[PDB]
Parts: sequence; structure tokens; C-alpha cells
Amino acid sequence: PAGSERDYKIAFAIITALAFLTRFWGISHPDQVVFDEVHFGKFASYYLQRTYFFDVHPPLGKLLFAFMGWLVGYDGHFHFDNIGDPYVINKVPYVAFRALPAILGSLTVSVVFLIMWESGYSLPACILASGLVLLDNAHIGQTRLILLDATLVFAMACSLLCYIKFYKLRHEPFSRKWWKWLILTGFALSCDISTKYVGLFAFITIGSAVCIDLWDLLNINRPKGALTLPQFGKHFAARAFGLIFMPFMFYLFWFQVHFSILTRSGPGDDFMTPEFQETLSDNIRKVKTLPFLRKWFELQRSMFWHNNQLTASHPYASLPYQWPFLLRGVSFWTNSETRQQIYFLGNPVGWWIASSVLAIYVGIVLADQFSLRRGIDALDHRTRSRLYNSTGFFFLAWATHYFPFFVMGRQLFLHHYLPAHLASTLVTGALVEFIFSPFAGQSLMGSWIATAVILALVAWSWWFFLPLTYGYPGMSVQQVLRRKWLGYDLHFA
Amino acid sequence: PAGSERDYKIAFAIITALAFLTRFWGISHPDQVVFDEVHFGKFASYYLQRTYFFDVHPPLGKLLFAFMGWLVGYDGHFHFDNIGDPYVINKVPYVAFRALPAILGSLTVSVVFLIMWESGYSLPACILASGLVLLDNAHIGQTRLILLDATLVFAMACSLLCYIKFYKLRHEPFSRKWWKWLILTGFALSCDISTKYVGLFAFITIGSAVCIDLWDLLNINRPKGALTLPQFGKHFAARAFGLIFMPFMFYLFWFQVHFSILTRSGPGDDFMTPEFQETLSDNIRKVKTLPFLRKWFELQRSMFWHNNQLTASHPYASLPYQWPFLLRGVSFWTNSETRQQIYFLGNPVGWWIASSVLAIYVGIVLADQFSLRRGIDALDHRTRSRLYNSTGFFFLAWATHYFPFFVMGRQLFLHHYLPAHLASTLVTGALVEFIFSPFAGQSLMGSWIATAVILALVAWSWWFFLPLTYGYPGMSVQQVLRRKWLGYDLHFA
Ligand SMILES: CC/C(C)=C\CC/C(C)=C\CC/C(C)=C\CC/C(C)=C\CC/C(C)=C/CC[C@H](C)CCOP(=O)(O)O[C@@H]1O[C@H](CO)[C@@H](O)[C@H](O)[C@@H]1O
Ligand SMILES: CC/C(C)=C\CC/C(C)=C\CC/C(C)=C\CC/C(C)=C\CC/C(C)=C/CC[C@H](C)CCOP(=O)(O)O[C@@H]1O[C@H](CO)[C@@H](O)[C@H](O)[C@@H]1O
Ligand SMILES: CC/C(C)=C\CC/C(C)=C\CC/C(C)=C\CC/C(C)=C\CC/C(C)=C\CC/C(C)=C\CC/C(C)=C/CC[C@H](C)CCOP(=O)(O)O
Ligand SMILES: CC/C(C)=C\CC/C(C)=C\CC/C(C)=C\CC/C(C)=C\CC/C(C)=C\CC/C(C)=C\CC/C(C)=C/CC[C@H](C)CCOP(=O)(O)O
Repeated sequence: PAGSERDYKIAFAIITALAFLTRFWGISHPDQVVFDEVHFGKFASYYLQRTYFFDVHPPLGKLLFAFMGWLVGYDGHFHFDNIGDPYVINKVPYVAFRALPAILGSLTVSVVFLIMWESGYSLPACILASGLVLLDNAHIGQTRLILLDATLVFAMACSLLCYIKFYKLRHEPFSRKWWKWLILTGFALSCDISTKYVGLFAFITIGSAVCIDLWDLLNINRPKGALTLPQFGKHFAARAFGLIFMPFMFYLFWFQVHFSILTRSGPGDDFMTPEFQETLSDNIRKVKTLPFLRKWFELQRSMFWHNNQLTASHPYASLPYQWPFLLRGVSFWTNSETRQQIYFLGNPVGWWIASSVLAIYVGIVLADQFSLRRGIDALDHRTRSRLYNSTGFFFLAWATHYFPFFVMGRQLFLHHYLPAHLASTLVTGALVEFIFSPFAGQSLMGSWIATAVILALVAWSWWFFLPLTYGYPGMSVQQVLRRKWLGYDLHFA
Repeated sequence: PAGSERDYKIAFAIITALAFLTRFWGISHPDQVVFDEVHFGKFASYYLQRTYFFDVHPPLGKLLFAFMGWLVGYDGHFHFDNIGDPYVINKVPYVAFRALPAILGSLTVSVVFLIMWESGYSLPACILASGLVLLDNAHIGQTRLILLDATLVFAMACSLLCYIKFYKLRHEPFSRKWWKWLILTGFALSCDISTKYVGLFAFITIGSAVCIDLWDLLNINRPKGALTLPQFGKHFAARAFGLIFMPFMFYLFWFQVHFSILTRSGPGDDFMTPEFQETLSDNIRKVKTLPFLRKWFELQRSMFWHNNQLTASHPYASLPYQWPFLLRGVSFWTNSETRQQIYFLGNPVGWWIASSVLAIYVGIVLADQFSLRRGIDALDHRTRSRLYNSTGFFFLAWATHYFPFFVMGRQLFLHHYLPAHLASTLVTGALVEFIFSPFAGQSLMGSWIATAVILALVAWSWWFFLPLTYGYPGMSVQQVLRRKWLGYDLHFA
């Protein structure tokens, strides 16, 4: 083919259209309460009736679900109670609830394409990364239900894109665009941490990327001039204000909204001290008013303590070492009359290729450093910097979203690897531009064939496991056997 | 005072004498089976009657206990069964069993002094490190029982000393002394890993110290000449042979001894496949012979699998974050008639000072690097290199023996921090030579007063908690209250 801005735009539009198609196709088929739709639907409904409740997660995801429900006009009283009850016979708009994660997943694919486009890679690399995210069964299966992991993944991708936009403005510090993208990176990180607490890992990524930059900004002998200590102080203050203080303010604002919406007694009042019982205006009596900081501190301590002790066992808990190569998958919902399972797992071909390319990138960096120690360059200036500045950045994200799961010893599931795997899909694309590289990009035919073959193979693998992702077509017993690759408990054999 | 080789020798002799005094004083007082003397005494006895058994730990520690028992001549049939039965009314030499860990603890204090002496520090620094190890209640309490953690700590200290000896010979590579100390470092690491599997962490330390060295040996532009690739290949081959292959050979040799000693049926035969039942010569019948590698592989796989699933709950399991500052301690043995407890905990003053000095060293390194980035040296060549080569090495050991406990999520106890705390006692001494430094060592009076004050305070703290370490003097209820500093469950209040 060829390469031009028009081709970039055409590819981006097609990728976004196919993302919206795949995430929304058959979104209402399970039409029943599924693996963890129970809790989050309960909390979204409690938001709608303004009755107070208690949860261990930060509120923003359930606020988004409640906003989607409120937009339709549903208030109702169908607070979910058990896995396996029909939504349609209860006059509840579950499709409206499920449309938000689908929109966020489609926007996640678009943001992946935007990250690869903004970093400066060629069209085949952006297409490959966006297609690996597009044709992934785990991302599709997570953006299908009432689950707040899609919001987490979208916020992490948005933070990566915002920081890439901001870093390219390093030549015009303290300008309007500079401050705008700094604040936007902070806001994306704030949303990421206000969805789930594991979003803190994104703060590590953008943290590390900042620190290195600050180190580069602290060198007294650097090619781009030198900064006096007050100027570096201004830079550090700007980073701290835009990346630490604004995220905390947005987090606090989301709890302020949570407290303002909930002004009625409900299930979860007893977790608070009697003054908080007094301030809920127990209805369906006198009510007091407390300062916001006191209520926030009490709720935060209680939430941390309950997350420290209130753990419910699940048979499909996984360990971090099983994630990058898909050694085991989780099952969400199944009924025996139609022989339909919704067993949640990634795309085995895509995940294996992405992890293998992670290993190849590690080996390439090691070989380049070893050759440099001998005094051999072997890399152009442009191809070195990118491989350490852009691709390395992506490899940073993966690491910062994968390794911290070994330190945590509570229950973890495969979907916890969805953010990190996202970054894995980026380096892959970069490494296809790298090894098959002859603005110099004449005869991208090599990378074009590489990405075409890899994406066709991943597409075949996604087509193979598509029923298990959707659960619409009832599959025969021998067809269930064909999906038993690495010991997947499909329980229909 | 003054400084000279005679003063070094006098201090070393006094430190060793006091170590042997403190570790052996009242060694037979508990005169009863205690917290984990059960299992290890059982296995040492089974070694003595040559009856086969199964354990999850590598055999070397129980081989040492069985050798100590065999030296006296005891064979008997007193395989331990429950916590809290009298040794003396059963004609068993428990004092002989307990003398080995006491000897190893005294030698550990001596080896700490030797490490500080060989590295080049002044007398007050060596005295401070050796005294912090000497006046530590946790090290004393671990080298008191039939427990194989003292062997682990002694082997780690010996590996550190052996590698310091070897590295000083870097100017005469491939000589007899060079190879001798390389093999000795490998053998010390082999003993460390053949006692308990956590000894692998020492392989990290000496691993890292080697890697940096190899990096320095790989630089094509380095002050001390340049090595062609074959010469660096010879260096890497020597490191791999002395640090990887010899340790594995010694580990295999210890299993060979274990298999040769055990040629009778016993408790633990059923964990093996029927061929291994056939090779045990079931007595108290035909017996076959298997190749050693097959038996070793079967036993190793079974041991790993049982350690992966066979966990027994304990009420005093701790987490790594509680260790450096002694937030909680474990109780081993107690009887209510004499009001005697043997609650195991470190020396709070010594541990707090050691951890605080770890933090101070981190801050000092950070400040030095930050000042260097501005282009300010602020450190002499001699004082820089030491702080990064010797003291840093010690800080490496601590890290490599502490952080890997967060990755592991099984049950961990406070004694697991005994190796790492050892390295913490080294940096402390170094930092007392560092900050109070005016061969230039005129007027060490500052460091002399510093170490005198710190060691007097630690000695008072050790005297305060000495009954809880020994359990000989029955303490009153109000005296139990005085030891309730950071919430220690003494259960005699
Ligand atoms: C086990 C260890 C292993 C295997 C791997 C370790 C991980 C590794 C390798 C690295 C860790 C991560 C690293 C190093 C950095 C992450 C954070 C950083 C530094 C940045 C954040 C990412 C981020 C937005 C990077 C921005 C990159 C954008 C696309 C650059 C825009 O083009 P741009 O003009 O600057 O290119 C060049 O600009 C030069 C100007 O000077 C010029 O000279 C050249 O001609 C050329 O124009
Ligand atoms: C969060 C991060 C923080 C806070 C800390 C990070 C950890 C840090 C700071 C460091 C990590 C560990 C490091 C850097 C190294 C560990 C392993 C290494 C390199 C060695 C193993 C330890 C080890 C046996 C070191 C041996 C040191 C012996 C005592 C040196 C003997 O005296 P010697 O003549 O060589 O001194 C000088 O020899 C020069 C010759 O050139 C000469 O010029 C000088 O005049 C002067 O005679
Ligand atoms: C001086 C700075 C330097 C050197 C350089 C500049 C660095 C820079 C400019 C930016 C990044 C700075 C860095 C490295 C960190 C900053 C983030 C931080 C510590 C705070 C800011 C984040 C916030 C706005 C709110 C944090 C919420 C609070 C209050 C607590 C959370 C507790 C968490 C998150 C517990 C994680 C486990 C979780 C329980 C598992 C369950 O999991 P789940 O809920 O999913 O089931
Ligand atoms: C190429 C090399 C480079 C780059 C540079 C040169 C590096 C160099 C020269 C030296 C060091 C090399 C390094 C970094 C590692 C080498 C060690 C290694 C992996 C093997 C050698 C060690 C052996 C002789 C035997 C190992 C026993 C075996 C077979 C398995 C054990 C399993 C372990 C240990 C499981 C740890 C958890 C434990 C279960 C907790 C329970 O705990 P507990 O039992 O206490 O209750």
C-alpha cells in the first residue's frame, strides 16, 4: 500500500467502526445477571434511589453506571439479589447499563490507535496495536457486562496518550498547551484511581516517566542548556501540582458527589459511627450535617479496613504468573438447557504473540546495551532514541501494571491483567516497525506483510473463541473439546 | 583509645569470648521440647536410626544435628511427638543438639567482626557491628534451640566474608588464592541453600555483586586496561563454575549422603512411588537399587509439591513490613507454674537503630547523587568508593534478603528477617565510621563515643529483655507490663 495522513485517517475510522461493531454486537444476549453484575448493579440502583450503602471500591465507576441509568429515566426498585435472574421480566434497562463499558472499550481501541499515531510510528504499527486490542476476546468480554474494569483500562490508555501529548510539548514549557495537557494527564490518572484502587499502578507509570524526565532536567551538563535550581523547582512544582494534587482534588470531588447523592438510610449505614447514622436522614427524625473532610476520612478508613479483611472466596482466582500466557480462564455465566457458556479468557494467539514480543524487546535492549559496552553502536540515533523513549515507555507501562501484582497477596483474577496486556499490544506494534525497517520509511512492504499475517492469525483465533466470548450459539460437545487448549475448565465436555 | 592490629586482635578475641558466653549461658534451661524442636529433632533421630522419612527442607541442617547426636553416641528411640515433654526424663542429649546452633551463632558474631575488619573499616565500626549482632536477643534466641535458621545466618555471613576476600584478589586473577576463595564462596552459598530454600536469596546478593563486577569487566573503555572477548569469557566461565556449578554439586552431594544414610523403612515412605518403596529395604523382603539422579529428581519434585500445598497454620505468622521495626514477636514456649516465657523477639533498640541507619544511608546516597548531578563532588575519592563499594554492598545484602519476602505469599515469621537484619548491622557500623570521620583516621574519638553510646544503650535494652529471651527468672506481672512496648502478646499480664 502507501502511507499518508489520509490513509491514517481512513484506518482510524475503520478501526473505530469495527471496535464499536465488535463491542456492541449481541450486547443483550446473556440477558441475565452475570458473574459480578450483582454488586455493581446493586450499587448503581442504590445511587438511583439515593439510599446510602457501603462499598470497598472508589465510587466513580458506580457513578457512571448510575448516570447511564438516570439518563434513560429508570429509577425502579430492582436491586439485584442473585446471579441468574432475568432482567427483561423485571422492567430494568440492563442494555443501557452495559452500553457504557462498550462505549469505553471502543474508545479504548481508538485511543490505542491514537497513542501509536501520536508517538510517530508508521501505519502498519498503529494498525497492528489497535487490531490486537480490537481482536482480543478478553477486552471484548470485559466491556460487555456491568463491570468497572473497562473504565480502568480506558482511563489508563487515556493517561498514556495524555502524557505522550504533554511530553512532546517539552520544548515550550509553561505554555497553555503545556499546562492543559499536564492537567489532562492528572485528570485521566484521577479517573483511573477513582475507578479501582489498582489504578494506582498507572500513577507508577506516569510517575517513573516523570522521574526520568526530571533527572534529565536536573543534569547540570545537558545538551539543551542548563536549568538553575529555581527553574527546576518550578518544573518539579508544576509536575507535583498537575500529577499529585489535582488527582487528589478530583478523587475528593467524586466522594463529595457520592456523599451528596446519598442522603437516605440504606444497607450500609451500620458500618459508620452513630453520628453518620444521624446525618443520613433515615427515611424509607432529625438529621445533622458534618464537614465533608470528616465524613470522607471515616469512610476511607472504613473502606480500607473492610478491604483488608472482608474477602469472599472465588473458585477462579488466578496468580500473576498465569496471566501473560493465558494458562487458565474464568467462567462468568452458563445455562445447561441451551449449552451456552461465557467463559472469560483472552485471545490465546494475540496474548502469546504480545508476550513473546515483550521477551524479544527485552533481548533486543540487552543486546544493544552489551554491544554498546564493547563500544559498538549498531543503531541509528533516531532508531535508538525511539526504542528507548517511545517503545521503552510502553514496556514501562506493562511492567508497572504487572509486577506490582506479585507484591499484593489477595485474590486476583485474569481481568486484572487487562491494563498491562494493553501496553503489551503497543510494544508489539513498535517491534514490527523496528525489525522490519529498511521519516525514512521506503518499502514498508515488510512490515505490511508482517502485520497482515499476524492480524489474520489473531483474527482466526478470535473467530475460534468468539462463541465462548458471547455465548449466543450453542456449541456441540466435540466443539467444546477443540477449545481445551491449555486446560480450560469449560465443564461442557 | 587507639588503633593497631594488636587492638584489633584483642577486640576480636573479647567479642568472640562474649559471643560464646551469651549463646551458651543457660542453654539447657527450657529442658523441654519447644516451638519447632519437634520436627527437626524427629528428623535428626530418624537419621540416627537410618529409617527413611520425608521433609520439605533440604537435608543439610538435619544432617548437622544428626552428626552432633552421633558424636555423643546417642541412638535411642525418642522420636519427639508433642511440644512440652521433658528431655531429661527420656535419656536424650538435647544439650548436644542445641550446642551446634550456639557454636554457629558465636561464629556468626566472629564472622561479622571479620567482615568489618577485612573490608578496611576502623576498630569502632567493626566493634559496633559485632556488638549489635552480639547484643541481639533474636539472634541469641534463634541459636538456642533445635532450629536450622542459625546455620542459614552463619552460612550467609560466611558467603559475604568469602566474597569480600575473593574480590580483594581481583588484581591477581586465576591464581591459587583467587580460585580458592571463589570455590569457598560457592561452598558457603551451597551450604546456605542446602539448609533452607530461602538461602537462595544469598545467591541473589553474590549474584548482583558478580554482575556489577562483570559489567565493570566488560567495559571496553575502563581505566585498568581492556579485556578481549575471550578473556571476559574466561572470567564469566570461572564465575559460573565457582558460583553456580559447584553449589549445585555440593547440594547434590548432600542429597547423596541423605539417601545413603536412609536405607530402612520409616514414616515418609508412602510419599514415593512403589519403586522407591522397593529400594528402602523395608525392615523394622527384596531391595532394589536405583540411580541417584532418578531418586533425587523424584524426591525434589515431591518436596516442591508438598511445600506448595502442605502448609500448617500458625497463630504468630508475620508479614515482611513488620520485621525491620519489630512490630510483633512470636512465642515459643511457656509454662504457667513458674511464670516463665521464652517470647522470641529482637532487640528493639538495636533493630530500630539499624533500620534508621539504613534509612539514613539511603538518604546519604540520594543526596550525594543529587549533588553530583549539579556537578558538585562533596566526597573524597576514598570516601566515595567505600560508601558505594563496601557499605553499598552491605546495603545490597539487606535488600536482597528482605524484599524477596514480599513476592512470596506463604507463611513467614520474624526469624526469616534474621539474615537481612545481619546486613543491617553492618551498614550501621559503616555509617558510624562515615559521618564521624574527620588510612587517615586521626582522632577517632568521635566514632569511639558514638559506638560506645549506641552499644551501651543497646546493652541496656538487651538486659531489659533478657529474661524473655531465656525464661529462667520468673518475672512478676508488673514486670511483664513493662515489656509491652509495641503490643507484644506476652499473655502473662
Ligand atoms: C530489564 C530491562 C529492560 C529489558 C528494559 C528496561 C526499560 C527501558 C529500555 C526503558 C525504560 C523507559 C524509558 C527510558 C523512558 C520512559 C519515559 C521517557 C524518557 C519519555 C516518556 C515517553 C514519551 C512520551 C516519549 C516521547 C517520544 C516522542 C514520540 C518524540 C517525538 O519526536 P522527537 O523529535 O523528540 O525525536 C527525536 O528528538 C531528539 C531531540 O533531541 C532529536 O535529536 C532526534 O533527532 C529526534 O528528532
Ligand atoms: C535506593 C537505592 C539506594 C539508596 C542504594 C543503592 C545501593 C548502592 C548505593 C549500591 C549497590 C551495590 C554496589 C555499587 C556494589 C556491590 C558489589 C561491588 C562493586 C563490590 C562487592 C563488595 C566488595 C567486596 C568490595 C571490596 C572493597 C574493598 C574493601 C576495597 C579494598 O581497598 P581498595 O584498595 O580497593 O580501595 C580503593 O581501590 C581503588 C582502586 O582503583 C583505588 O583507586 C582507591 O584509592 C582505593 O585504594
Ligand atoms: C516526590 C515525587 C517524585 C519523586 C516524583 C514526582 C512523581 C509524580 C509527579 C507523580 C506520581 C507520584 C507517585 C509515584 C505516587 C503518587 C500516588 C499517591 C501515593 C497518591 C496520589 C493518588 C491519589 C490522588 C489518591 C490515592 C488514594 C488513597 C488515599 C489511597 C490508595 C490506596 C491504594 C491505591 C492501595 C492499593 C492496593 C489496593 C488496596 C488493592 C485493591 O485492588 P482493587 O480495588 O482493584 O480490587
Ligand atoms: C547467567 C548468570 C549471570 C547473568 C550472572 C552470573 C551470576 C552468578 C555467577 C551467580 C548467581 C546466579 C543467580 C542469580 C542465581 C543462581 C541460583 C539458582 C537459580 C540455582 C543455583 C542454586 C542451587 C545450587 C540449587 C537450587 C535449588 C533448587 C533446585 C531449587 C530451589 C527452589 C527455591 C530456592 C525456591 C525458593 C522459595 C522457597 C520454596 C520458599 C520456602 O522457604 P523455606 O524452605 O525457608 O521455608
